[PDB]
Amino acid sequence: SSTGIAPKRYVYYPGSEELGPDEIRVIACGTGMPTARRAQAAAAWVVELGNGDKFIVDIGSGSMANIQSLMIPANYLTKIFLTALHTDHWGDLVSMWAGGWTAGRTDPLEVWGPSGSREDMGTKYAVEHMLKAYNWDYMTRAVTINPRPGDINVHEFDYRALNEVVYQENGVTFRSWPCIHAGDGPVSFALEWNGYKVVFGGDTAPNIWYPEYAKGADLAIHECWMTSDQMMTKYNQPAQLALRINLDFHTSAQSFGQIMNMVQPRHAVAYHFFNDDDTRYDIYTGVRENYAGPLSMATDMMVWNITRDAVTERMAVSPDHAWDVAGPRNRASEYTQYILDGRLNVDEANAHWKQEFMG
Amino acid sequence: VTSSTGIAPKRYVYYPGSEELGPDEIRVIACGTGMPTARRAQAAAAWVVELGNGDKFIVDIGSGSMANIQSLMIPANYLTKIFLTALHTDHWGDLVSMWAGGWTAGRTDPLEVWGPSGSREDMGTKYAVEHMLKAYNWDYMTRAVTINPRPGDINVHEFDYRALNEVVYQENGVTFRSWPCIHAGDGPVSFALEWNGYKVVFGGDTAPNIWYPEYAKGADLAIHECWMTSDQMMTKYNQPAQLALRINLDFHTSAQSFGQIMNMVQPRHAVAYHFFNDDDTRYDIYTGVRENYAGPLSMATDMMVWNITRDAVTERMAVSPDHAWDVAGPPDRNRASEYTQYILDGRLNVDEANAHWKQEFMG
Amino acid sequence: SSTGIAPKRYVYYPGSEELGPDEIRVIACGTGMPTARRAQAAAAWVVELGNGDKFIVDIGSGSMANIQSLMIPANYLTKIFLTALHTDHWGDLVSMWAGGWTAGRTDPLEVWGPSGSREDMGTKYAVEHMLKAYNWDYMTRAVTINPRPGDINVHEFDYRALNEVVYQENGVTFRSWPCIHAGDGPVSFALEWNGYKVVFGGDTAPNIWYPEYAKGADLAIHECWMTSDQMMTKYNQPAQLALRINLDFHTSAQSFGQIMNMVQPRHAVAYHFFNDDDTRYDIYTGVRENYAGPLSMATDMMVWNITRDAVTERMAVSPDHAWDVAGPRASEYTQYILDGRLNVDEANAHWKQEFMG
Amino acid sequence: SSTGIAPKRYVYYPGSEELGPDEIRVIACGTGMPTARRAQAAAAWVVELGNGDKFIVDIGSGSMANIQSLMIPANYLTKIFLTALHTDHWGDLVSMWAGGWTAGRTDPLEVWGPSGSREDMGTKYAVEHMLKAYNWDYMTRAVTINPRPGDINVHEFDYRALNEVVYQENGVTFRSWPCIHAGDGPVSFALEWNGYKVVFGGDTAPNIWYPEYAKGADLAIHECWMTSDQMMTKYNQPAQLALRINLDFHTSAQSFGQIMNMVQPRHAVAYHFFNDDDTRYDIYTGVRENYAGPLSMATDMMVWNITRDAVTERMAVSPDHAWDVAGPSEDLAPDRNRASEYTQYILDGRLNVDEANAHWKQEFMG
Ligand SMILES: [Zn+2]
Ligand SMILES: [Zn+2]
Ligand SMILES: [Zn+2]
Ligand SMILES: [Zn+2]
Repeated sequence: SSTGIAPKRYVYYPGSEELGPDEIRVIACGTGMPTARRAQAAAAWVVELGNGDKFIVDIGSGSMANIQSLMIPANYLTKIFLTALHTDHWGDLVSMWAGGWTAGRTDPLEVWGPSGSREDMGTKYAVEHMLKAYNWDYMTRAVTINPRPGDINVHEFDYRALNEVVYQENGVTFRSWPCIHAGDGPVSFALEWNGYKVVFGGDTAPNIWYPEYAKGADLAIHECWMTSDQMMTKYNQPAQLALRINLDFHTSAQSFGQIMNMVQPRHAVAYHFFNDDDTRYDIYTGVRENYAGPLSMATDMMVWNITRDAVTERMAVSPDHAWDVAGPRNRASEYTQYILDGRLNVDEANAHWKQEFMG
Repeated sequence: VTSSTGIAPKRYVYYPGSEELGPDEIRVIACGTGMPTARRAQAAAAWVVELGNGDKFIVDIGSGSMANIQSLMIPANYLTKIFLTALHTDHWGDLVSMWAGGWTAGRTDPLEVWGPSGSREDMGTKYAVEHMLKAYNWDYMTRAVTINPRPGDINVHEFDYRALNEVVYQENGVTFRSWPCIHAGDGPVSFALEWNGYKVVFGGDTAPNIWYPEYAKGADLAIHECWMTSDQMMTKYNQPAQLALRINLDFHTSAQSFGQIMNMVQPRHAVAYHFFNDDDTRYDIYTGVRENYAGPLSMATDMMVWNITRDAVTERMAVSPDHAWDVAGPPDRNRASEYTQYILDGRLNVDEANAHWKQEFMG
Repeated sequence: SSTGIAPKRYVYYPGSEELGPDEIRVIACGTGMPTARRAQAAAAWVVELGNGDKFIVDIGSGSMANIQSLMIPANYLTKIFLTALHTDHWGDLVSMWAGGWTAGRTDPLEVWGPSGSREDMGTKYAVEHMLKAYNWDYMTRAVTINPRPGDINVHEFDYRALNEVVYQENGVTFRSWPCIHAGDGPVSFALEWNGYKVVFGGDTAPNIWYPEYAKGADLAIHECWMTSDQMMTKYNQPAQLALRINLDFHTSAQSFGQIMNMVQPRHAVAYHFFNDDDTRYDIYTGVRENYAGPLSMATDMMVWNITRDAVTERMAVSPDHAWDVAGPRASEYTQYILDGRLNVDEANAHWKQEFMG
Repeated sequence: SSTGIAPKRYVYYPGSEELGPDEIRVIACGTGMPTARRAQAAAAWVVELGNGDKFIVDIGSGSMANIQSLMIPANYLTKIFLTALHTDHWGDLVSMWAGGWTAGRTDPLEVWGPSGSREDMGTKYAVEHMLKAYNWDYMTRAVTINPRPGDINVHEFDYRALNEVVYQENGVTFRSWPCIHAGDGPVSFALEWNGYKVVFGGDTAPNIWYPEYAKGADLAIHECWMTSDQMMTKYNQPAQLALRINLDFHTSAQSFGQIMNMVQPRHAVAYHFFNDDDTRYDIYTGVRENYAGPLSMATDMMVWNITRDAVTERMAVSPDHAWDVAGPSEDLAPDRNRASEYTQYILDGRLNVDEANAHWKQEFMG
């Protein structure tokens, strides 16, 4: 213990802990809202299974900085599930795509996401057009880097389907069911592996599906909205609009509690509120009106270890100065000679360091 | 601090929202200074420019930069004009976050985006933005049901990437000019903002080129890519020696090249960015610049701020809220619902669970 | 609003806001425990009144970094009140003393603190021996800088006194009353000024005095201990020792609620617990069992604005890279030491030329 | 592997890494100035040797938050060496003393420091009067916790002695030599163990002793002052006083260069400056005028691993929300011989809280 490693550490240092064969690790890489802030990236979850499979559920704007702090090689993070096509649920897919490829991902991204009520409201269309949006980046990068990693294979599934299997691979099952939020399309996921069940709610008004299909989850994640008082205080909403937000549009803390009392998970996770010194306590208290079981109030870099005997909540202590960590056909140039003729002579300036570096 | 009860003047840090901008002043905040690889210390390239006439502009809005921009306490409606140097993810990735975020938070005007063409339609900004709006069609259509759709538009102003120091923007005595960069493939540009005797230059991404030294000449603030050392490229990224040497000569502007460029420009103040600014990277990069450039220099990091006045170009750090909220500034019900009855029929009765707080709140 | 200042800002930027003549600002500069943490300095409060007076109540180990982030000239913070002589309540007095002096505090520090049951248990004895403890620092610094600011004038008051005035100047009154904690000496304070009453509880097991003398405070601060469950989980304590800690030694969250139910303050402040993602919630719940009124769960750099109409909680956003801000004898060397100098003219010659021109 | 630990990590996670039997780890738990700042605690160094020994060299105001972030049990950090009796070099000794003792530390603290030109300018007096300063804390704590860990045993050494052994145990040698700062007493240390030599400069204007006794250290830590231009911009100082600060009083970046040129250490560490985005660069340029060897510009939580083949600089990434971590410890009972420090006058004031605490109290006993 003098020279040796401190065991069972009270914080999670990403890349410092072996994952056991009968264990799951879940890390919140975004817990926040459609509005950006350094304290909270938009919705993103990393799941690491003891079998060695790793999934991303949601990759909202700003979450890539949290994901990259985990010291996980890009080739282990190629399978992404989207609950919804909000920018705060998949905005950083383009950063995973582009950054991973420049940083040695060799395999394409695999993306599972819902359909909508028509083609242009679904995940296939969305990813297809994101790729065209970044055509300049794709074509220029593809000149100097083999484009195989630049492909995104989309597995779109019917948003309407009630607890149907959307993924079955290597003893891992993902089921989806609908959400009620903004318009048709958003879903929740249940990940089933090795007698474990992890539920990723996504975004919804309270629904009849989640309480049924999430039942007995080892870890149950659901949206848990800021209070009507907080909507008045913070967003300057009139009393009636603030009231409606927690009845019509979203799952209230009180509703979240009803739902988790119905679900009886080993551990419930509230997320998708601004987790501030002046907001969290009314939200936690709303939940405890109706649910008394183990509860985590999520913020960025919270981590859950799921074992047979426990679901433990810790905070990740991860590097702000993050770096990519290493894992184990002719194309047309996109330059004209008009541009390449612009090169400045810098032979003189670079001479000293160049002679020293080659020696 | 002249009084116990009163405001400390000329504060050594910049608190966003706490300072009046003078009529002959420019404020520039680095909202991202980093790389195509994400990290909490450094968002990807983003700049906020505030002029004394009340005009504000974003130059680049790379992945991760929106949290920094939101920490500035500037109403969404004042940040509608966005200039892109390149169509890399790490230069316009967070354009979508600004578009959706500000629209939810009460922006009332459409976004306005100036970006370069490419060699053909599908390599320029008009095509890029059109397809980004299609990519987020679900979010657009669902949000347009409950929020007026007008601020969900993006007006694109595409300009010729080939043009040598020509105007791309002219409004209210503010000029932006572009000239080309040499980077990845045709399209990327540098910008010069001219207003009220001032010239601010946003370099973007380039191998050393003949245009910047001429067109950036005498800028109040000159920003230019300044790459990590070949030795770092080896130490960090385990690059095989020759690759590491070619990166700092052919692909990017080395610190030494940046020095030559800024010695030619003779700016009032020069800014190196686009490297990982760490306790074991920054010093050799600095030394590299000083080989050739002796003038005023900032080694940019996130939330660094420059005040440009007639007498000085000041560098300070911004001290800004991590727990940021949108700040308020000064609905077409003839839209088809994007719900079907099938999904609406799924609602859980939660009347009991919510009655307690619901009674109380209606007092 | 484009060119202009953002009004009524949602965070407090220290040095950015004028205090009105009927306003109080209280900043928690330390909310923690006798064990150190970058997240929570030990007990320290800065109070700013609209009449321009400023006070420090407690200055525990680690709090000086928070106090220095406030951009307050050292000469404005010369008056310090100590609730108790725990290192986690006055450990940073020496940092304020030495730091302020080198940074151009011109006036001596003034310290109000309790006596104990005998001379060697009181503030007078403590500060006299603190200055001897740092006599090398004192003597060497005094050679180069005038020693007036290096004086500490101690105002020891009787710990036993029941709600008596220990300070009265410029319309500001502090009263003390005793606490029940560790041993005889610890006290709570009440600052009264311009119809406002701010209570600094210090450290206590629940006592009959605080509920009486704190009644109707604008801001009531009281110890609010971590739970007997948190005591076993975090300190591997035996169940019965973990039970006693929250009944005999300290104020339980539940006791805190009872006390604040009795006090009926405009705003209650719970502090002196580790404010963590897995501790804070049970502490809040315990309080809410008995207290329903406005409550803050304190952490470092929380700030309250006390006005006629409101008591507001905000977080302060302050510089980590802090600098002192300007407000408006025989050598201790022997020749044997001054002889050891290394010549460095050559090495320093280049810059010495540039600088002088 | 997807399942395994990432090896040779680019940041140090305190408590995550086994220390090699022929390895030294040095952590800057404080690198700053007489004035306080969240970014930089005052001068403090933690040194872990492969043999299991650990030492603290300096424990300035603010450093204890950093030291506690290391997940080291209190019982392993009972040996402290002071280079000077400045508040910003030993201010947090008291925090260590009180906090460890409450945390469950069972060994007294052991303090090594310099004498001065007379009794009341040396460490023995300083620590004696520090214990008297905290007499209320001592006597109240000694009622409920065993008093033996509350002792501080002082080993005062002669400040004038040129490179003499002030500590010698378990194959570890500490030597001291003088410095030229503020007045007589402040020293530098050299820690020698298993063919390694680590030097803690302390504070000094440039001296003849450092370059001689520091020669060929694996890690050489020396004061390296902010620039005279920086003294003018920051502290509004006049030109001549600004100039004098870097010549008369402190080691300029340029002098630091000369000294490390002369010492030729494996790795040089510059510290004791405010490490800001607008100060660090000129200070680095200053050192490079005369020193070309491996250099760290120190800031808080910077860590050096010293091995036969390399000296590696990493940043430690450590918990802000720190907790004491348990290690080996005695279950020493409180001394019932000790008088209570309560009088019946104070005890008579207890409020009845039976009711408010009965709900959670019952449930807790179930
Ligand atoms: Zn959402
Ligand atoms: Zn770039
Ligand atoms: Zn206390
Ligand atoms: Zn010092």
